[PDB]
Amino acid sequence: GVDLLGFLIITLNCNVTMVGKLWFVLTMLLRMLVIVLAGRPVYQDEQERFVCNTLQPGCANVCYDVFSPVSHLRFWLIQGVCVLLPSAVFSVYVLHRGATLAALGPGLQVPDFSAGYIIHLLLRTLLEAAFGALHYFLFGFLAPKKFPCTRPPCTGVVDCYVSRPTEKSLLMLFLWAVSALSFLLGLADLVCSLRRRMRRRPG
Amino acid sequence: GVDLLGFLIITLNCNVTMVGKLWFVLTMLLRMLVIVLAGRPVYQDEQERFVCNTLQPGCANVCYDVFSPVSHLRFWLIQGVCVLLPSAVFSVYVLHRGATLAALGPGLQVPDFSAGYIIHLLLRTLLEAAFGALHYFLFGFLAPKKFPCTRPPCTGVVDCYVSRPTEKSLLMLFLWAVSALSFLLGLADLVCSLRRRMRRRPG
Amino acid sequence: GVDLLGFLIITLNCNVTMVGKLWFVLTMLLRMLVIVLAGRPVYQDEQERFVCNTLQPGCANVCYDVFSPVSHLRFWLIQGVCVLLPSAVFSVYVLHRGATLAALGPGLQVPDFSAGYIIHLLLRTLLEAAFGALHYFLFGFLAPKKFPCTRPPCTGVVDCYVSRPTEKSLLMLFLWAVSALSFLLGLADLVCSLRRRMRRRPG
Amino acid sequence: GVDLLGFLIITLNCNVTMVGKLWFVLTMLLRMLVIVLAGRPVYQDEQERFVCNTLQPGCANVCYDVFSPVSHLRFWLIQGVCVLLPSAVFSVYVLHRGATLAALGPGLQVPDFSAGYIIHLLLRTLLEAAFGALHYFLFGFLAPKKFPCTRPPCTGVVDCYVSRPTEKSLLMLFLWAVSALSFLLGLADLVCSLRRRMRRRPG
Amino acid sequence: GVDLLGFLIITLNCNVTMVGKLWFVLTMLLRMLVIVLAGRPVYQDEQERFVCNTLQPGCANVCYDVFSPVSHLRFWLIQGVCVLLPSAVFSVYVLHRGATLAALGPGLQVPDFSAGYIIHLLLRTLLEAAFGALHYFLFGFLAPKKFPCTRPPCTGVVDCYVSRPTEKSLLMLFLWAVSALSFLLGLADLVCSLRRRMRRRPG
Amino acid sequence: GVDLLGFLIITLNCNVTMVGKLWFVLTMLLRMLVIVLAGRPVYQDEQERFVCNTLQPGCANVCYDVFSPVSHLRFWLIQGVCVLLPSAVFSVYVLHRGATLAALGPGLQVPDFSAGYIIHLLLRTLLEAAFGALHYFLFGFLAPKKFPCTRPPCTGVVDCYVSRPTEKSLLMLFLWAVSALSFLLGLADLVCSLRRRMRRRPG
Amino acid sequence: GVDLLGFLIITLNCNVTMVGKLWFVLTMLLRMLVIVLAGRPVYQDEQERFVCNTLQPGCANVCYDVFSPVSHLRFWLIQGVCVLLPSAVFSVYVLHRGATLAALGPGLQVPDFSAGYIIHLLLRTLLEAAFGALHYFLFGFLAPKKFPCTRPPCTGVVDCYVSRPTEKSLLMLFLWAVSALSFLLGLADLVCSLRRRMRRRPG
Amino acid sequence: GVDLLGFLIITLNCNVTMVGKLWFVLTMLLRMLVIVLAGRPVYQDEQERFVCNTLQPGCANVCYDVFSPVSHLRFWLIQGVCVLLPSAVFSVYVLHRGATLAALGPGLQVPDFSAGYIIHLLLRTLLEAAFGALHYFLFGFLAPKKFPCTRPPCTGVVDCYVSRPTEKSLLMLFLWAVSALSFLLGLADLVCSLRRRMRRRPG
Amino acid sequence: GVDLLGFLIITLNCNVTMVGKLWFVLTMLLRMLVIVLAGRPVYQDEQERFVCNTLQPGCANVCYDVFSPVSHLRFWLIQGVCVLLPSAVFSVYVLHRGATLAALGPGLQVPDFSAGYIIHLLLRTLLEAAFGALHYFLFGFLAPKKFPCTRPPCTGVVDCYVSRPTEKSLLMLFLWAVSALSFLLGLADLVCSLRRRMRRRPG
Amino acid sequence: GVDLLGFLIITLNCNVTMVGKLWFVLTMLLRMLVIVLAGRPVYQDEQERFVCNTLQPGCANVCYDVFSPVSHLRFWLIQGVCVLLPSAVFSVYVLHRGATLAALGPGLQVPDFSAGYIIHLLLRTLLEAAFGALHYFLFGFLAPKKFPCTRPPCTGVVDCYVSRPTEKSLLMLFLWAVSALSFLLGLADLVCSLRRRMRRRPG
Repeated sequence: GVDLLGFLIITLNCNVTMVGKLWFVLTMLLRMLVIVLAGRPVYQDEQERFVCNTLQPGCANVCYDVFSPVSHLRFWLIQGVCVLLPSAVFSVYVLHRGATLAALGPGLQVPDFSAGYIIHLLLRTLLEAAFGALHYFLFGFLAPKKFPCTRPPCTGVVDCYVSRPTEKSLLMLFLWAVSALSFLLGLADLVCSLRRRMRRRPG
Repeated sequence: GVDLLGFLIITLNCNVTMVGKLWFVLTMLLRMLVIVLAGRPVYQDEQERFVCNTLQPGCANVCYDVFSPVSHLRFWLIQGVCVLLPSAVFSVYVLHRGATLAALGPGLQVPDFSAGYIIHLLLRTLLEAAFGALHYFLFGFLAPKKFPCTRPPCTGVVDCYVSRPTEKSLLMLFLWAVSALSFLLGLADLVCSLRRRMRRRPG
Repeated sequence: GVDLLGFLIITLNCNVTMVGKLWFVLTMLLRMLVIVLAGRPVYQDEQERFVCNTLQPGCANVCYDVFSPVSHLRFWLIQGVCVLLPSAVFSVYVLHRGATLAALGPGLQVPDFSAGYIIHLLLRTLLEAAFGALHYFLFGFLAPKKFPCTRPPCTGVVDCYVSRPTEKSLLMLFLWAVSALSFLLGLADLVCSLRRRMRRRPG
Repeated sequence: GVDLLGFLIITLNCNVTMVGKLWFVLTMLLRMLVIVLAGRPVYQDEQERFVCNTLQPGCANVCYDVFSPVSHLRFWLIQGVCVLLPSAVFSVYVLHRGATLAALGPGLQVPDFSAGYIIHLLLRTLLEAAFGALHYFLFGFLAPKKFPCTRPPCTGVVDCYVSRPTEKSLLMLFLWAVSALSFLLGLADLVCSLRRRMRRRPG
Repeated sequence: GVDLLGFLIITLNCNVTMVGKLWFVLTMLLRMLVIVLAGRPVYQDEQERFVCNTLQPGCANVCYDVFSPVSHLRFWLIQGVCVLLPSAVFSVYVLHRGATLAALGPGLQVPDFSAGYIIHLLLRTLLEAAFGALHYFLFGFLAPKKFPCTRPPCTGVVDCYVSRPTEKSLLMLFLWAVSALSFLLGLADLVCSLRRRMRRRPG
Repeated sequence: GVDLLGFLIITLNCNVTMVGKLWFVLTMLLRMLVIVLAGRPVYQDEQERFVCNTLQPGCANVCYDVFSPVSHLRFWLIQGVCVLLPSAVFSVYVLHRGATLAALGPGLQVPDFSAGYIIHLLLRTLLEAAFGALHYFLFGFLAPKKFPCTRPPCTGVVDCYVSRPTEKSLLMLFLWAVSALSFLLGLADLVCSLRRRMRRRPG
Repeated sequence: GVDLLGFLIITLNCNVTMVGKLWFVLTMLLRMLVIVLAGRPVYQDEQERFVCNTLQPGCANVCYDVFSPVSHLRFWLIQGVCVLLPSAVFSVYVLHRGATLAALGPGLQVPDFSAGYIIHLLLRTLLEAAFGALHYFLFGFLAPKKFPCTRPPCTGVVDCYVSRPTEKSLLMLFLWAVSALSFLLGLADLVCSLRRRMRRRPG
Repeated sequence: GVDLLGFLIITLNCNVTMVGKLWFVLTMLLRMLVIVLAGRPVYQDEQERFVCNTLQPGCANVCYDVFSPVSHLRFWLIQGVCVLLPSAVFSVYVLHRGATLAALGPGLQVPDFSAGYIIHLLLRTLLEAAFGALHYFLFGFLAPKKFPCTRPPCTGVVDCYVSRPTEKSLLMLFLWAVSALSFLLGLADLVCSLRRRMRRRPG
Repeated sequence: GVDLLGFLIITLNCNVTMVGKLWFVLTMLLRMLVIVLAGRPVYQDEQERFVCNTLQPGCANVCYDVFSPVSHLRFWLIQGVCVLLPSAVFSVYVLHRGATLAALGPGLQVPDFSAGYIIHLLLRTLLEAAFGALHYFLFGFLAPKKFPCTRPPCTGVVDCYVSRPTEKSLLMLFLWAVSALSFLLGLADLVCSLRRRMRRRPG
Repeated sequence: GVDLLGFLIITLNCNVTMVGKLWFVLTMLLRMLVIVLAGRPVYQDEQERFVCNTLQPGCANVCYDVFSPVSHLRFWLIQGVCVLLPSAVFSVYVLHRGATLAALGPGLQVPDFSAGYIIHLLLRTLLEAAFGALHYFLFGFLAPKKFPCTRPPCTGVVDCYVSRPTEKSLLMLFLWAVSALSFLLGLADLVCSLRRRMRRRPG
């Protein structure tokens, strides 16, 4: 006889490639940790110290609301969460199918979930291009230092100053590089899994 | 002989359907995580930057206390916590009953807790309609931008400005869509479990 | 032969009743989670926006130090932590005794720690009445809206305004109801365990 | 045949006494949790609301930098983290030695790491007296309410007010009592282990 | 027959030395915990209480943006996260290779991953010297107390005061000592593993 | 022989009636003295303490410039000066003609300038009705206490408060009564001089 | 022959008694000069430095408008100007009658205007009692130091401070004494002129 | 015999024409009195209420100094004083010559100072055209309402508001009309004196 | 025959000595003119710019009221007015007696009012010593620069600064010297008039 | 017979030259009038609008007290008053001597006070050079625009701005020119009187 906690691990550590195993480590310690630990402190006083040259109440609220409809900390969070989602559905499906197969019963006999891996890789790859295009079209590459605001109740043209315009642009480049490097890790894995699956098919 | 840590998972991963396994994954990574990580920073300076057009001390406190008796961040937290509660009582009951059955002893012999799943699904479904109706009757769909306040000690009619009226209304739509999508996942599982239980009953 | 990771669970899931397993689930998802996630944001600007009608430096500090000697957020935290303490000593004792009994060796033979459960239930029950009485005698049921302060260096009688006097009183009722409901869960379990232990004793 | 996940627990739950098992439970839920959850909110506006009687820029920074060179929140953190360190080295050593002994192979045969427990107890005991003496010589027992400051660029003698001088002194007593109670738990365990080891040694 | 949850630990607990096991304990409880728990509160009001001697709006933002282009809290976080990265790739590689070796099958037969440990140690050692040199060339050893700023729109020379210049310099020394002590732990392990590998090679 | 300083006085003290002599005394000690000594102090802080409910620079100047285009202190001065002008031309003409008549030479022989007195009385009488009508149509009878102002750059409707609205209205009544009483003094003199001149004309 | 510039002086210097000549000197250098030179500077910042304990605009105006409806500087000026008026009508009547009597012609022959002096003295005496009674009933004897104000838009009871409450009360006593001393100078002259006129009348 | 206080008046009231006697009366009661009594109160807070849109000290001083180098109240004073000067030298010369002629002694014999009157009229006429041209080239006809200021230390372009821009422009027209009317009074007198002097010269 | 306007001047310019004629010229152009023209501008902002180190309303009023109960500008005015009073009573008495003596009639016959001059000189001399002693005992010789104030509602000891402490002390010396010089002018005249009157008295 | 009011003028208008009569006219209408009417308004806010770059109370008073120990308005007043003093003593002496000479009695017989005119001219000339030298050594020719101040309690070097630095320097030039022109009028009169007196002296 054999146990079952073990068999539940060989099945999971036989359908994930080494590249996909290292992608999971790289894009959760350098991507999901920097956003939480180093992103929140930087973007805490974005409105508190967004200083405008006015004294009329309500002008600084309207000017900041026009300046940044949606912050890019929230955009980073949503983009990073929605990429880890295809990797959880497949993990839950593998555990649901593998543990429901040993209950009935019959040099192991690990099932082959290789067709369900290429689809998840394709969806994950397609989910990064759209979020990269939206990121480029929404925020650009570097943060500005000044903002002209003319909305009421402000009279004339008011000038407002952005807080921390340099460090915020230094974190943008780091996150852009991390995302670009992680995008090619799923492209070097798909073109290998596809090339391997057809090879192991005599006919 | 066989172990019983594998038996304690096969029992649990035989009473939960694939739809129910997928609902658990979706409504904790896109619902319970966005509320904590992305909801708290947005609603931090709701009173600090709630600027009113007055100079008399105590008017800004009174006006804000009438503007928002209960914030919708707390409402989101309470609504999301009370939906995961029926899913924990059933999980604890399954573990209490399963491990108390192998102690006495006698191609497995997994117990069938299918009657205790429909009831938990019904309670969970009924707990969402009430919280949706209350949400619609309390906060609406979009956030306002201005507030007229006439309570004492303010003299006349004072105007106050809401902080971040646009991003707050963008997060409401995302959470509304997530809740609406999760409500139909428990409705597509109940009408399948009920239809399956009667099928597997010759008489 | 049999394992011991399994034997270490039946020993633990044979000395805890269903009511005691359900109390553990309820009073950490609705009590220890609301305090941490929904209590900290509410009580963050209690002194920052405790506005008094004065201009002399140091009057607002003195007045606030007399208004609230100890906050009830810390009271809630200490009261909730000290109730989970009797449940941890018993858990650690059960694991210490159970794993030291299978080392020597000889239809299982699970030990009976039923006498050590009633004592922990009694201590837990006695620890709630004292904290309820202290809570009633210290903070009451609802939060006030204004405070008169006459301490030096303030001249005359100064009036100060409490921040968020309505939502703070709405959370008080929720926590009071949760505590009252959890107090009767340990009373319906003790009067059942005591009545069962004497029944299973012919003589 | 037998497993070795259980064998890795008998070894660990045979070298730690009951007093040492309950010390870990007590001085982690009442010491490391109150510091994190109840200490951070109290000491968040120590400088923001350290109000001095001056209008010259830079005087309030200089006065506060002389009032508190190092805060006692960080002192509590460092003192509590350096006491849990001897308990982790011994735990890692026990697992390193135990799992390297069953690989070679030969009513169990649990190894006896009793000599490596008294040394860790002695180091832990010696690490508390020094931190208690430093705590007494640095911060005293109660928090003050006022501070006289004469450093430049302030002219004359300025008076500054401490924020929350009462609650801060109420938390000090609780933490002092917790530390004093935990110090005698390691003294009642050492004088028992030493007395037991010599007893089980005929010669 | 034998399990494989046990075989998955000896494989991991036979390729890591005692020095490497104690290094992991040391520079994660005294390095990654002090940065998070004790570093964030200190560096929270670095810009809020960076007081400059001016009244023109926008001067305090410009002066602070030149004072600190990048904070050293973020530098500490990035430096500490990039050193734990080589230790995770090796860990995941060991688990990927070990569990893929028992599936095929044939006094244990644990594989020897001793060659893949020296390279990871070398990379980890090389990653510390660069970050130490950059730390020296960027921030120095102690924090200043004043800053002269002449950038527009400020007129003349303005003087600004740094918040908490003493405690910030006390945490610098603690972290410098921790890093210096951890650097020699990987140097005492490499020159031992290298000297041992050649010894166990007759030819 | 006789002198001519004396003859220069009988000529002047024979063409002015008793009513016209008392009018000069009354409307120079109660009219031209109250305006200078009691009017200037009252109207000194009319703009300095004209408080509006706004904080935007330039709104208080614009609102005051529309509230009072021309002050009534200046109106009182101009009206009181232009009434004393007809009385000076006649006085200078009498002295020019009288001293140019005794140079050539021949119970005195005082010349009769009775025709040149009725014309000056008529002009003086006609100069009061126009200034009374203008005063009634411009300022009214009493001073207001509040002013609504909506001119730019003020946003919305602003309320401004008039300084000393009661005493300013108490001086208005005194000056109105003085002017009304002085107007009938020139009407009781003209209808007497006209009735006397025709009587002393047999033919 | 004789001149008439001289005859115009004996006529005036034979109808005014020594007491009446001295009264004009006294209550014109110590009464009409102290009011102008020493009264205006004291009452210049009566409203500018009338400090009230409020921040709402418009409260300090309405409070001062109720504190002092009419100032006593204006009252002093009006009272002092209305007493010198009876002394000017008699003076101009004497010159009008005297210069119109020498034109027609016949040890001088100065006319006797003794009957027209008693009536002017009586009117002057009667004009002082009324203004003394009004002064007593309006302003009292000493100036206050504080004022309670409850008029809207002020909230609650506000306390305001009077500027220069001591010097203003020192000038009041000086002016009261001057007026009281001047009142008895016209009473010692009337009871002498009346007693002399009847004496020089044999029949 | 005759006196000479009279002879000193016939001499003076025989060399001044009726037009010249009337000009003297008009341009000191409507010109020299309005400037002093009505011009000083208007131009008292020209700098106090010259509000600029800036917060940097020293900008409001330089902006006002550039706005008005020399005020037109001082210009009015100097222009009006320098026109009365030619009328005083001639008056002093007539008195010096007339009283030095009767000392030596011989139907009066009044001297003829007609040649010294045309020259003074010519100088007075020439002194008005230059001051009118300078007034036109310096201040214009109406007062502005706003001023743009860019001098250092002000940053950018600042806008400042003029106090009382309407009443100040109403006084300008009154003074311009008075000056224009007085200029033609000296032109209607010169062309008459010149035409009369040549007529009374047979040869 | 002779006139009596001249006779009214011989009488007055025969009872006043040359020293008494020059005293009137000196102590009216250098004493009564400097006080009015140069004293009022200096003492105009004595309270407006009496800056105290406090922020509580009402403290600066009571502190200034205690500082200067009576100003020395008013003291100078009252002291200088009360010295010119004895010189006016004698002047009015001389004109009253001289014009009443020529009416009755009989190398002139000027009356001798020499006994009424020594008495007025004695009273004037006695009126200066008292005012000098009071001036010395009240204000001293030089003005202070700082004032400590502890009256309520001020808390502690407040420091206030006097405006223009140097120029005010420069005017004090000038006025002291003028008064001291004028005091000896009336002493050099009395000891000469007394010595002359007894000489012109044979018996 | 002759009068004496006429004799009192020829005596006075025979000892004053035409140049001396013209100097009197010029240096009271262009010197004593511009100082009073045009000098007081300019120097009214010299301290109110003397803006320094500081916030510490008491620094602006100390800095202004060192900037201008004595103002030049008071210097102008004192210098102009002390020059008219020699012209009043001579005038009073001429009237004292002339009216005391006709009382005793004997083509007039006017006395010759020519020796007492040169002495007064010499004293007046000598009183101008000293005040010109002091004026040059004290204030210079033009007014500054900025002032550096380092006196305590000001910290560092403070910059202060002078109010109206341009118009104040324009009035200085006008007054300098007036004084310089008036100084040569007394020099062209003395060198003529001295040359004439010696001519009219045969021996």
